[PDB]
Amino acid sequence: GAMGAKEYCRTLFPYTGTNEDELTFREGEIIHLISKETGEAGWWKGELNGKEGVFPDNFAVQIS
Repeated sequence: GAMGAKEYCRTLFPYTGTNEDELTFREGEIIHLISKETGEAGWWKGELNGKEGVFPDNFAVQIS
């Protein structure tokens, strides 16, 4: 969130989750941002297909 109630990010590269808690996606998909601060710098938490997980936000671009 940070400066709003809704956060959307578009993926530009494919990311495969190494851990069961890690998120997985391909390039070209809108992801919902839940928390920009998960307790680790550079890690973002989002939801995709009812699943929540952390991951380096470099595989997606935030509209704002």
